[PDB]
Amino acid sequence: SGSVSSGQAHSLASLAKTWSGPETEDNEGVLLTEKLKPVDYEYREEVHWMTHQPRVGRGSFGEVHRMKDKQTGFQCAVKKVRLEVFRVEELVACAGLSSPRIVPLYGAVREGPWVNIFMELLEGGSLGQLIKQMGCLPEDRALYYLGQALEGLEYLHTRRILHGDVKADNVLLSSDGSRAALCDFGHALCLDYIPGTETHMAPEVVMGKPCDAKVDIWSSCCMMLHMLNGCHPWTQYFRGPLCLKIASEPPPIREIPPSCAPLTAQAIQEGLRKEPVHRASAMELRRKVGKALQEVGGLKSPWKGEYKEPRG
Ligand SMILES: N#Cc1cccc(-c2csc(Nc3cc(F)ccc3O)n2)c1
Repeated sequence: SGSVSSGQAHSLASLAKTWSGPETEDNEGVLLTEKLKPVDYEYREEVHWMTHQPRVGRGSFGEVHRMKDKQTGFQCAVKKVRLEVFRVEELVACAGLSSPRIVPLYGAVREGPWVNIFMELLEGGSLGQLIKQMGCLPEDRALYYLGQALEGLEYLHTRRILHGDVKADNVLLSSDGSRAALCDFGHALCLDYIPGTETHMAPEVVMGKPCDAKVDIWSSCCMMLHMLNGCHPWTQYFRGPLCLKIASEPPPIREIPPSCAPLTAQAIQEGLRKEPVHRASAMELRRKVGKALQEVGGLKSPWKGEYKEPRG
């Protein structure tokens, strides 16, 4: 027996809130696309759907896999999360939102102490995977992707939603590399913040100050440094715990490659102001990034091909 239904995002959000003892096989959830089909109110791994192939990635609180609905044959992505680490915000924050810059959820189904979150599969892979493959990305492609991420952030921030862990591993690419989109709202907050990836955390985060949407802007510029250098900020200069260094050192603008053009360096600096009051908004930074991209001649580099040496 189970209570898995087909429905809309608001219904899934209401159920998710009830997910927040002895481990059960309780099966409940809401599927948001007709391509994933409950069978007699159940939807269970190995019975109605299955994972296959190597891991597709790591996500917040759980691993991400390719999966297939056994009946429909539909392929999508799934993140499996233990119930005790599941954050409800992942299934509430984007309920009723739709943007080309946000990867759509396909639903979520609990099975005992596991929550399975379903999402559109993007064959282009993550931006993190691209950086690893290519060593690092040229300035024009980096600006192009940062701009699209910022477009997604504008959409969220106007709705008082913090993404909470903006980084290359959480930005997915279309099959031809032309479109980037934010995914993974495990650290999201509808404006207590649960910090994301240490290297990308803003000073106000490590200082335990009230966090707002500016946290995502600092993260996005750490992601920009990652694209450009091929490594996360701080890591090549510092050793152990980074929290005190983030709070105390100058913002990591020394990691901007000397080859970057003036508007590029300026944009990164504005997104990395230590005091969030002085830090650019998504709206502001997106405009600056667009001008920076125009000033280097627009997007010209092919999305793959030439390995570029990262900073050693
Ligand atoms: N498709 C795809 C793909 C490729 C590489 C990484 C990721 C990725 C990174 S975080 C991530 N989270 C996530 C994936 C889901 F399927 C459902 C909820 C999620 O939060 N996925 C997805």
